Amino acid sequence: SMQEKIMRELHVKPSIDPKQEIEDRVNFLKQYVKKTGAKGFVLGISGGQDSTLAGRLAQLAVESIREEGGDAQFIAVRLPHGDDAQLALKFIKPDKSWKFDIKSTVSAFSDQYQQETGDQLTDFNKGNVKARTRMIAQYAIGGQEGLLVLGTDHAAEAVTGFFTKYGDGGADLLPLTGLTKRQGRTLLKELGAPERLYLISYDEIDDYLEGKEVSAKVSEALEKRYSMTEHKRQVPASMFDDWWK
Amino acid sequence: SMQEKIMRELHVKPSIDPKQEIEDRVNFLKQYVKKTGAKGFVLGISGGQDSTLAGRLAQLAVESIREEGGDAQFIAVRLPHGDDAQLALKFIKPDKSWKFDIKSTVSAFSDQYQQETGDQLTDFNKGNVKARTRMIAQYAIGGQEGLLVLGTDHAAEAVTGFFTKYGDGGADLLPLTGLTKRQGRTLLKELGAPERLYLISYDEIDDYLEGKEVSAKVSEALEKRYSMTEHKRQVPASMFDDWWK
Ligand SMILES: Nc1ncnc2c1ncn2[C@@H]1O[C@H](COP(=O)(O)OP(=O)(O)OC[C@@H]2O[C@@H]([n+]3cccc(C(=O)O)c3)[C@H](O)[C@H]2O)[C@@H](O)[C@H]1O
Ligand SMILES: Nc1ncnc2c1ncn2[C@@H]1O[C@H](COP(=O)(O)OP(=O)(O)OC[C@H]2O[C@@H]([n+]3cccc(C(=O)O)c3)[C@H](O)[C@H]2O)[C@@H](O)[C@H]1O
Repeated sequence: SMQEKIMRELHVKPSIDPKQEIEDRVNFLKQYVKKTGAKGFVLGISGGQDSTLAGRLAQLAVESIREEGGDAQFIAVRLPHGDDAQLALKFIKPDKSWKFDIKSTVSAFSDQYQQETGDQLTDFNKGNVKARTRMIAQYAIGGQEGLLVLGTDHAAEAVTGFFTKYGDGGADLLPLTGLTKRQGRTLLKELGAPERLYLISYDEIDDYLEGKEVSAKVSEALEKRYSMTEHKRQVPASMFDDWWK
Repeated sequence: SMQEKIMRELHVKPSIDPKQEIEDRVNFLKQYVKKTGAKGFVLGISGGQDSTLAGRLAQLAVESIREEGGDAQFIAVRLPHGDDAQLALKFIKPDKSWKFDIKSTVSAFSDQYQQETGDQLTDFNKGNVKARTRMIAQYAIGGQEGLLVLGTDHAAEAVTGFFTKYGDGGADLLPLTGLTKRQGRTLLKELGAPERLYLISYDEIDDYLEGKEVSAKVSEALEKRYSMTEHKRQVPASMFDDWWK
């Protein structure tokens, strides 16, 4: 069963206890940060469900450590290129709120590309340049502050390879691993998040991930997109690896 | 033995056959391309040993693909920030030779940094932005031209994690994996490279990786640095990973 193997590899459960998932995940963040000796975390907050869930979990993790007598801080940054993000910040309530506007770095790069090359960066290619500029901003803040960069990647986002390689894919740790989009909505409700924040088909993708009976149409499409994106789920390939064969 | 253990995880051979090494690496490049249906490669050339070896190997792979009736090309890019790179291009003889100056993109980033945070990026942190900016440059080109981005990482720098995480460490495939510094120099000599292009120390780092006997001070320093940089050789950390605990 390819569905069983994928389900296994991405760490998806068929059923979850949301309260215990919140606990398990906050504990992972605490634990990783005490192990490494880092000062806390930094995460880009966009207004979307994922970064909202991931940011609230990081504020809870940082607060528990300070309660045990340690030093930890959480920096939430807004990364615009020139309302829900603000709603997300009122809910998360981070220790610090920053902002870094990526419009001038992206422009400078575009102009240079045309100047040097003789071509315009296509929408799709400039789209990835923005995702990668935001990575650099998060790593520059973490670098300056002694913090770890959180990633908002999860299962439904992992099966489809739906993220920019080294853009939002470039992170130090990932608290939402193994969760589906629907399971991620459950946690948010448990956390008492405003509904506006958590509200083939994505719900179809969650069904397959949760081991539910799906249509071969969907199954086959999913299993091919997966093998097609394995490279984004591994470290750069060498002749000593086999997954790409 | 940790010397033995690291040597194996990094794929180093105590003894190599130079000509066979070349053929194996050219064959890896050819084989990856065929499986994925890529059009070719792109790599930043700097004048140093590593980019010079990786680049000469890409060119031979690409010339060999076409002689079999295939479609492939290699673009070598100069990535200045404001003599040997020229000598290198003269030796590699790549299909296409481009250039992208990263100074304006970096100054745009640093300027907005100070403007946003009040503080200025440390020289060290500005240097990691430059490395990450060269990855965006290469990835924009591979995206616009439909090419895979080559990486220069090899065993002599993986042990020390002597690279920028998502900067020069961000690549699609790595043809120099498992080679030590002097071993790479030996490949360049087989290929007939001009001597100026290749002319803890590296000798001690290489002796350790090649399994030669070295002083306790060397093993202690390398094994410590190796442990603290494991995150650079692994996929982002999650609660289902044991390597970090
Ligand atoms: N098989 C192969 N082996 C090794 N490397 C391979 C490769 N195939 C492509 N590549 C490389 O990977 C590339 C394509 O990947 P990438 O640059 O990521 O680009 P791409 O697949 O074009 O996807 C970037 C994006 O992911 C989505 N996105 C981005 C950011 C966030 C979210 C979200 O939902 O949060 C979604 C979206 O559809 C889009 O804007 C290449 O140009 C290439 O150099
Ligand atoms: N334990 C941990 N678990 C998960 N993630 C962790 C972490 N420890 C650090 N990190 C993270 O990774 C970071 C450090 O990695 P990174 O950003 O690469 O930075 P860092 O290791 O300081 O790299 C700067 C450099 O890499 C080297 N480099 C780069 C380019 C060229 C050359 C040259 O000399 O020509 C050398 C060299 O040692 C140096 O100049 C942190 O800011 C943090 O975000």
